Amino acid sequence: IARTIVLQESIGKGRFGEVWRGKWRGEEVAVKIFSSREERSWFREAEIYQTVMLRHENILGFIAADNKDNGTWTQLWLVSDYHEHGSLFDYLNRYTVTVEGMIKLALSTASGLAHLHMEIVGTQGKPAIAHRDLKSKNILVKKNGTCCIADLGLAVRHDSATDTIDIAPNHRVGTKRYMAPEVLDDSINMKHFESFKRADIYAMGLVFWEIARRCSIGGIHEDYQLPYYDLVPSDPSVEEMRKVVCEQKLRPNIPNRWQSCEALRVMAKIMRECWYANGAARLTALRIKKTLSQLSQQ
Ligand SMILES: Cc1cccc(-c2[nH]c(CNc3ccccc3F)nc2-c2ccc3ncnn3c2)n1
Repeated sequence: IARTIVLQESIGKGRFGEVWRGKWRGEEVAVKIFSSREERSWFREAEIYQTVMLRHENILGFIAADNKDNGTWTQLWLVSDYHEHGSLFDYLNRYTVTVEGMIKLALSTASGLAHLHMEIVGTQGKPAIAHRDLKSKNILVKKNGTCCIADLGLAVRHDSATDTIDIAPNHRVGTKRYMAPEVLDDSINMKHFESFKRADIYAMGLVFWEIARRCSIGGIHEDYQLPYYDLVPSDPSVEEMRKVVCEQKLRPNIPNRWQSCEALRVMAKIMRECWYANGAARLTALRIKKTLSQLSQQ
């Protein structure tokens, strides 16, 4: 693995470590590199990606975890598939999409989240998994115009037999802008795994809003914005978010334009039904997938 990979170009720094474009036997791969003092972050992400039966077309393709000693210090590596478009955030900043394109991005995202969330029962069993930091910067766009989900480092895994979670969750681990109301106000019951699934759904609703803005019909579309761009600072605090989302009870604005088009009407209805304050009221990822699959056929 690491011995035979050559780093070519720095992509960016995430929560911990740095992502690079590298070449393995001539083929582009992505490499996330951590220092020795970040071993816990590296290990936990490696552990999630090595979950039995995890691989899926809408989850980032994991190749290997490894160590590389350069002669002075040790680097801890994760290696994955490389996607030239990069993140959905980058993609939506650079491009507009068609109705077809929008549905493909939304459906693929929902399909990946439904797979994450779904327990697969059997001898080779997959636990249900919640992401805890879903956002457009953590979703990649493939050449074929579908998405796959990345940064599984903060994920939690469910044991169905006991209704327990594999780690002891801390409060408010993810990106503040995308935190669900119950995460912002700390009312979430973090002994209840379903609560983490429901919080992911709220975040996916925000991502859908980002996509729909860029859906261009007759040359008409909105400019790229992050959710709540109109209400909070860049790099918002929990308190700034809580005042908007919990107290004033605002959600991203749904433009009037989105009523002129069946696909955009279906997307807008999904968003509203991801954004309820009470997590139990929100749609499931499986139900969103079904709705978009049917829309995708019509
Ligand atoms: C497990 C693993 C290995 C290698 C990269 C990633 C990964 N982890 C994130 C998380 N997000 C992220 C990170 C840094 C900076 C900023 C961000 F938003 N992205 C990528 C990724 C993978 C493949 C790819 N191809 C083109 N870019 N690219 C990015 N994971």
